[PDB]
Amino acid sequence: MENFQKVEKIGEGTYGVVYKARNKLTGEVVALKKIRVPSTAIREISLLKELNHPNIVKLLDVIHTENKLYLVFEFLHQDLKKFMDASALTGIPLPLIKSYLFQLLQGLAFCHSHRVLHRDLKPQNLLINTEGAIKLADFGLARAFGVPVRTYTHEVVTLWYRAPEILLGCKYYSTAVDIWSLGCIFAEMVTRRALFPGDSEIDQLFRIFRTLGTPDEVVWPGVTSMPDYKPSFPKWARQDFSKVVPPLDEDGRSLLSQMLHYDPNKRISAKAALAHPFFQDVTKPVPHLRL
Ligand SMILES: CC(C)c1nc2c(OCC3CCCCC3)nc(N)nc2[nH]1
Repeated sequence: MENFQKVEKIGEGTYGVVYKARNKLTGEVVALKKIRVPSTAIREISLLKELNHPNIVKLLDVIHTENKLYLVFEFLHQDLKKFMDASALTGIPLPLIKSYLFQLLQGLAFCHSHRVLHRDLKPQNLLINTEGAIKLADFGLARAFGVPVRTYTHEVVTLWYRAPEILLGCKYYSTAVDIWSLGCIFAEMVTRRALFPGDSEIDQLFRIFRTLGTPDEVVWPGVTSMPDYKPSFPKWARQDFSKVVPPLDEDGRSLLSQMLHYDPNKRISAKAALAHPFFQDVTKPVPHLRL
């Protein structure tokens, strides 16, 4: 760690503090993360250093010293959460939403092809630069250190982007969980409001049900035998997407519906999503960032 000079506290992640830092040797400006000895974690994280892609925040270095783990990441200057908050008055223009979605799906398709999932996508871990790129941060960290209810600061970990199979207690969930989360973020970029802002697991589930309909054996074979499924769940009818994400056009609503399929086996893959007609006219606009 002596090789790094902390510039500033960026914030507090799930596992530890995140610092903006300078490498005293390379001159590099970086995101330095403190993770709150386990050899299985070392080995997992070392596999991540290999998983390199332009829409994945690069893991530069893993440093295990004194019973302590530090991850050194590529640094980006702004996150999607703050960008959305700053664009709240007129919205992010559709061509930019589409470009970001497209790039994030390329990110997922890559990781998923290597059997690596994120599990905790959220606006705060999607990072953007001045050139119009967006990148997924902290990929793979969840299978290394788990997802707690509270962070080390007791901050509440958000449920808003959590897939229904996780909430229903599936232990062996798939890459489809990341597609669900990205669908939720897509809807939020469009409407400028979170799609399912649950404040407990049941509230999260019940918000999902109220918009997409309570799932049953017709739309999701196997659903009623999931660990946390209860026959006593209220039965809500599904809303039309035209009501859920106006003014998203038919191509967008079509794609979003496939990202939000209940059955993870029906839910569109990242690769198939990249071929959806929504992306026919996709471009790469540059955002206006005040840094
Ligand atoms: C200057 C701000 C926008 C910033 N944050 C970064 C970051 O992660 C910090 C967050 C990760 C997700 C959870 C909250 C902290 N990770 C990386 N690599 N760069 C960042 N740049």
